[PDB]
Amino acid sequence: MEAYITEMVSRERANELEVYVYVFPNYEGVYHIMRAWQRANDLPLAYNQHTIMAFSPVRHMCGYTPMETQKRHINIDSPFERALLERLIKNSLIFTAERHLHAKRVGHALRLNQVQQIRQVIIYEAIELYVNIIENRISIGFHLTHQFEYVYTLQSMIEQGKTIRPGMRVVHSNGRQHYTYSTRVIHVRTKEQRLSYAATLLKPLCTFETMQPQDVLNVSKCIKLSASKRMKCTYRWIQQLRAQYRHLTFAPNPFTIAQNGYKLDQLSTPKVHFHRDYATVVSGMKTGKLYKGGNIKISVLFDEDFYLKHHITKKDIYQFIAVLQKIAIAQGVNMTISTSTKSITGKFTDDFFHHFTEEVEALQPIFAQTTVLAFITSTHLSNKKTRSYQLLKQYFGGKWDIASQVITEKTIEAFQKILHKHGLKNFYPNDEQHCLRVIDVLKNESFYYTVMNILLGVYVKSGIQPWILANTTHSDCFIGIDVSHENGNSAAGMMNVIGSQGHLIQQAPLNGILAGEKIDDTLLANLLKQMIKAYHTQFQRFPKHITIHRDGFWREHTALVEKIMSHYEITYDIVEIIKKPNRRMAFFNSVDNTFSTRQGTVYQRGNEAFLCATNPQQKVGMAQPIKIHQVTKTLPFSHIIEDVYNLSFLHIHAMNKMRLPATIHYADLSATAYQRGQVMPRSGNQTNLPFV
DNA sequence: TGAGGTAGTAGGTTGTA
DNA sequence: TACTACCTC
DNA sequence: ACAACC
Ligand SMILES: [Mn+2]
Ligand SMILES: [Mn+2]
Ligand SMILES: [Mn+2]
Repeated sequence: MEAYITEMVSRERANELEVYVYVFPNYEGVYHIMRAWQRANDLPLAYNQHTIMAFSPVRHMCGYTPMETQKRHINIDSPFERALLERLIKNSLIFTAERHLHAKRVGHALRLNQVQQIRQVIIYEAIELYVNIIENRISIGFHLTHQFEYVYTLQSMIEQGKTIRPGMRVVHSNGRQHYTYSTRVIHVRTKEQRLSYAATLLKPLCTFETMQPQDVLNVSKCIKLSASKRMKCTYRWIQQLRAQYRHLTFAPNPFTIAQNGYKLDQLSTPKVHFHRDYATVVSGMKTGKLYKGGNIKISVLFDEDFYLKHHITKKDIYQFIAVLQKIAIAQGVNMTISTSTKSITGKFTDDFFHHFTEEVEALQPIFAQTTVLAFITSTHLSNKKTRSYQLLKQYFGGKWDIASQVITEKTIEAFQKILHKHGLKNFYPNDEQHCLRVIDVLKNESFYYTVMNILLGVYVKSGIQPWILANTTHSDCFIGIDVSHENGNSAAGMMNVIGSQGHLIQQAPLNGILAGEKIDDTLLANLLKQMIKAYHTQFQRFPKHITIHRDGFWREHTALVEKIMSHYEITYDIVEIIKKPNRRMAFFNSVDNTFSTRQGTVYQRGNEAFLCATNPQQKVGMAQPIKIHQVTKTLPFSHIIEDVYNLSFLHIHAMNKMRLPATIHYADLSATAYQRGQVMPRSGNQTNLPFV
């Protein structure tokens, strides 16, 4: 089974290419000159600032006189010339595709051909091409995708009855770029600026939000392809394009990693520690005790809409809570229902949810020092007049710092449907020999994952660590850093993982609200110092090595990190982790002519790597790789990749496996929760994951 | 909002000898 | 970044 | 204005 990558490398070196350079006397530069020359000459071109490069001499110059004309090679030491050559190569490839393959440069990709006609919806195939220069080598990477469009214009709505709403979403496509806003006049508006059209070019926007039902079910099946179909469709078109290109030459089979310079490494799943060593997380959860148990006080918030709008009684809620309790304690966690929620009977009605802002602040002393189990209906959580979820989370997190887990009516409806199927409606509150039977019949259903995710959320919101890593890692400390953007505001998500096995997963007790996307020196210094102090408190000794995991590209001051770290004589490393690298990985089996994917596979070339961390099903899609980049030199790169892979098995908030490591996956949530004002700092030395 | 996966859509900011 | 849809456990 | 992440 060969290992394939969605890239190729040329035989010609970067400096072995003969090009023409034109130099003319603001980054717009000579864009108009480019446009004039290419409309008059029918040639692939490119510019950069004030310099134009082409593969062939330009004859019709439209009365333009450059300063210097040269026919030379590229200078590798100049990034400017490398960028210009990459642009020229990309333009040449697009030119060849457009002429010889009937491809349209629509949006950011190349529209190729329509594959499905799903009841007045067209799905096209599109491809994205990327050209890079990696140490005198020219690499071309590509990525297949899809596009949506309706076959009917607003003129069709003008005729054949029915009208158009004033706030309707319409897109006008000129071929290269599209704007989103009887031959009647139209008044579309992309912004405060007003615009008008002929109502015969504008078409409705095709998005999953605006699609009618019984169409999303079919358009989704055509974009979620198997690995084999996706890779074969990519490679067939790439070979067809290569059959026409002449500027570069490639091997007959350039899609293997051997022809690209990558190395193959296979990683193995770790072991987790509940009370002994377990092969998998789910087995330990099913038949094991937690790593660090304790006591939880739980309070119940119940709304009357479960009874007025549905056939759900408070006794059903308390029997569900009793079942949840019986599932616990068997794992070593003791939960007790607080009795303080007894003088507010019937307080949560529709008027309460309509006047939440004014009726709140009388509920602090009854829900204090507990974890709230919220049983609000979906409509009240989602309705724009009420917005129960936003207000609940905002108040309870950013005002009183009380954890809360929300359960809607669909979960209880499914639980009662399971009970109906098994025909078991005995009293599950204060009556044993029935909760045990309910638990036994639950283990054979898929609702076990739901109830266990609910319990794990409650646990990590209360301060219980369910499991750790059985084996040690190559680094002591870990830090995850992320920044979120909403409405011109920014917030930073920062996490602490203390210990080699992840003995303590926690967030930094720092204020994440920042002005302008700039993590200042004071914040970074405070984060590093608090990480060191927390590790020293936990282990009575200073750490040896600290790893920094960054989401996206590292833009912070790298000199401050070394200045802080050399003071304490502690080594460090900085790693950039890129989700969505726009590449794909697969194994080709020539016996069956099929592509497959194996979790834990590493492609490494230099200080950059690709990692496979998921095993999605055939109808879910294809695994997305992760790009890992090392900025420092302290540790071997293989150890860093191993740490990144092993740290993603610490998804202590859910049974289902996540793709990214714990640091970044939780820093993202922390930043998002700080953006919406749903969390406030808390000082302590226990597990704290209020966002979950 | 039980949780996670993957795959479409539209905008926003960084940095560029 | 943000949103939406589906499937899986 | 192109490019890469958001
Ligand atoms: Mn980010
Ligand atoms: Mn994020
Ligand atoms: Mn949650």
